[PDB]
Amino acid sequence: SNDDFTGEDSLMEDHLELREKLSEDIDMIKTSLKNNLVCSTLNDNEILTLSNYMQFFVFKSGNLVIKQGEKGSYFFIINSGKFDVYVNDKKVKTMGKGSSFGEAALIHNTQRSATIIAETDGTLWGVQRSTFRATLKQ
Ligand SMILES: Nc1nc2c(ncn2[C@@H]2O[C@@H]3COP(=O)(O)O[C@H]3[C@H]2O)c(=O)[nH]1
Repeated sequence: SNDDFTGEDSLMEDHLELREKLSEDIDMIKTSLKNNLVCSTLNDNEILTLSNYMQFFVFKSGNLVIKQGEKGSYFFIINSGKFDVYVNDKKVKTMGKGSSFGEAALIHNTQRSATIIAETDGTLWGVQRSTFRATLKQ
């Protein structure tokens, strides 16, 4: 019970903003999914399904998105802003709009392998693990 509201589902819920997707949002989600090295083999219907279940998440500078060693619950596409990747406390890259992340824990069914921080204010499209894994499990 002490652990019920710790974890990605609780954290991301706190960053959710209800939003109608605009044409440019749909377009960018589709191109970004064609660009993830796990989703590059998805067909257009699989992409459309993922896109339908994407939600909008808003972050301020220095907010944590993913923490290395935790259970993963989401796959993300960067919509705006800059997100840094840290592997064992060393920053390995900075990602911007169109990049995606969070697939590895979900595919391998393992802990998050890096920490991702909003370096600037930024926004993400995120889909829950259930939909993501189901789309790949075929
Ligand atoms: N481990 C690792 N993850 C990275 C790297 N660059 C981007 N990532 C992403 O950071 C994510 C952290 O959560 P996941 O392990 O689910 O998936 C990881 C990748 O999508 C990298 O160089 N190493």
